[PDB]
Order: sequence, then C-alpha cells, then structure tokens
Amino acid sequence: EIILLDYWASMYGMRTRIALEEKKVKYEYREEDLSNKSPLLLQMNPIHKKIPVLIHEGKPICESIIQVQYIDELWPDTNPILPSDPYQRAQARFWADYIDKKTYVPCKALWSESGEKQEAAKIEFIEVLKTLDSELGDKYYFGGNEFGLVDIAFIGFYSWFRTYEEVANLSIVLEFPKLMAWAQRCLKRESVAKALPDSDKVLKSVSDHRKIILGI
Amino acid sequence: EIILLDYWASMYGMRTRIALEEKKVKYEYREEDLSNKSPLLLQMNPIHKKIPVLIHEGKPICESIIQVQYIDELWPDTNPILPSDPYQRAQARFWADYIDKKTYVPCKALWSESGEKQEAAKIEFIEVLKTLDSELGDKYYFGGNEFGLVDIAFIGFYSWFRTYEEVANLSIVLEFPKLMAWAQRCLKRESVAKALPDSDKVLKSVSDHRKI
Ligand SMILES: [Mg+2]
Ligand SMILES: [Mg+2]
Repeated sequence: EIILLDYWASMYGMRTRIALEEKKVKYEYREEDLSNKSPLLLQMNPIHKKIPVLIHEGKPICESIIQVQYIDELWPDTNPILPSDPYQRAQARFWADYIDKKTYVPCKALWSESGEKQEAAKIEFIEVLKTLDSELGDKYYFGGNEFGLVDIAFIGFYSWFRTYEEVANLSIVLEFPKLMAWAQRCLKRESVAKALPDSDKVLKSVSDHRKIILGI
Repeated sequence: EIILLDYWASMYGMRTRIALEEKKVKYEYREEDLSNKSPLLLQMNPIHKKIPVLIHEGKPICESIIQVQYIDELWPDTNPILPSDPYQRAQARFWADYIDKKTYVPCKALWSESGEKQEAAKIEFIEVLKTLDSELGDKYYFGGNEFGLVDIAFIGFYSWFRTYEEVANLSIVLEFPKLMAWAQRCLKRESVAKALPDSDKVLKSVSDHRKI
C-alpha cells in the first residue's frame, strides 16, 4: 500500500509522482485542499503539516527529496535515479539541496505577491536559472547522459515557466534555450508527462488567485 | 588526500570532523578566516562560499550533511553512521533536515542580533529543543541504541549552549536534562570529544565579537 498526499501544482510533489512512476509502482494519489488539510495529513506530517506526504504501509515519509531517495533505495534496480558513485551522488544531492534552498521559500513570492517581495523573488529565481543553466552545460541531463535526481528535482518547475513569465514579467523561454531543450527531453518520459500539469492550467489558477486575493 | 576547510566553532563543520574521526581517516584540517576567505575556499565552493568544504583528491564536497553521507558511503563498514533500513534512513535524513532548516538562521541571530530579531530567534530555538527532546524520547541516542546521523547533526550545538544561555538569556541546561544526558553520552566518543571546542572558549569568542 502506497498513498501520496499531494497538491496538483506543487513542483515538489511532482518529484515524488515522477519517482513512483519511474519505479512502475502502483499507488493512490490523494489531492489535498491546502485551505482544508485532511486529518490524515496532520497525523502523518505533524512537524511541518505540508504536502507531499508519502505513506508506505501506514508509515509516513516527509520531504520530497527524502521521498525520492527512499523510493530509489526500495527499488534500486528499476530505473536507478541516484548515481552509483559516492562522489557523483554527493554532487546530485548538492544540486537538489541548492534548488530547495533557493526556491521553496524565496520563490513562492513570484506568484503570490506583488511589489518589493515579488521583485526580490524575480532576482533570486533568475539567479537560480543562470546557475542551473551553467551547471547543465552541454550535457543532455543534469545527471549527465541519463535522467537523474537533479532532473527530477527541477523538471516540475517547467510547468510554471509560462506563469512566471506572465505574472512576474520574467523572460525564461527565450533566454534559456538550453534549459528549454532539457525540459523537452525530460517531457518525453511517461513519468514526467504524467506528473506535470499543463502550463496553461497552472497559469489560469495562479491568475485567478492573483485577481481574487491580490486584486491584480 | 583529504582536506577540510573549516572554522573551529562551526557546529556544521564539527559534523564533518566527527564523521572523519568515526572512520579513522587521516586528513588535513585548515582553519578559515571568515573575514578573509582563502582562494581555495572560493574555488571549491563557488556557489555558497561557506565552510565546511571537504576536498577529496582535489574534488570538493559541499554541505555538511552531504559530507557526512559521503564519508559514510566511502567507509560504510567502520562505525556506520546511517541506518541500513531505508525507512529508518529516511527518518534520520528528515531530522537532520529539520535541524538544518530550523537552526541555520535563528541561531546566527541568537548571538549576532539583539532586540526583536534575537527574541524571535530565542522562540525558534526553544521550539527546536522541545521538538528534538520529544523525538529523542527515552532512547539513548537519536539513532536509537547507537550513535548515528541525527546525533552527529546536533551534538555540535552542545558546545554553544553556554553561549546561548549567556548572550540570549536562555535556560537550556536546567530545562532539558534529557538532552544534557544525551550530550554527555555522545562526549564519550573520541570523535565527538575531539571535535567540540570548550564551551567557555566559544562564549569568549562570541562575547568579543558582539562588543566589537
Ligand atoms: Mg543515472
Ligand atoms: Mg546506526
């Protein structure tokens, strides 16, 4: 029994959706209402009370990158996610940690705010894009020749690029062609295609939120 | 060849010192001047430009919990740090992540700030202590019956407890006897005793810093 408590537009939740599909395991997806958290969510993640929460045989695993590693360790011989070499594994973890640190808090403001908070977030996210663009270099994947941990860690953001361009006046698609080509590569995988929502859907939802909540 | 670029009072650097000693590997420790970062530190950690940096055969590994895992994966059969069970390993990673997230900012503020910022830091750190005390429960170690990753992740903070008490007017020693007993347990390991600086030394350094 595997249950995933998640929110459709969460790029962090998408990571775990992708990991599960890479391993071809059957699981139950449960959509959470962020304004009305389920008792199960509160019971399983009492410390943070956030999605995604992975429940395996009644036991919770919290934090998306920890979930992905857990899934890779349980089914290591089916579409291995992490590298086998300890140094390369450390580098994968580093870049996944980088993405989390630079985006989870300082980038929610990209769509949920206007004014100075949004402006600060724009500067931060453009720096993230430049840094990852440089890290990718001319490789097919962040994992080198094969799809890996860091690819999973960032690909969900692709479904938000059009939103960031429209609500935060960012230029992403035309400015980072290497990243766009990388995303198109990843999108061909069934796990990724299944996990990522349509970009127009994300945009409509965020626009509606901004109109209703921010009056913008 | 193993080089560790570190700062003596960094509780994050202490983690990697402890892991290295747990594996009994020989390494070169290099003390960094935080106000004058070496060219080697900037070359090896261009993204964050912070200590600790572990250099192994000329290749950098950054971030202390990633360093500890790296060390454990290179020498897994000598004093294993992480659990062998994947679920237990996920929980260890969770609590190490919790510690990093909740402390990295509000513990700098404990000693480097005053006023509302320091008061806010005090509330956050007391919450951390209560949460970890609850998680430890009646176990000998965060790792259960044996010293493990989460123990390594938090034990360096012990060397700062006196500082937090004195500069932030916190009560820790009298309020968390289970955590105090846990720290005494950890201190019996040579790796931990070697890594943790004297509590009074940390306080003097911080006091001088606050004045100047
Ligand atoms: Mg690979
Ligand atoms: Mg153990």
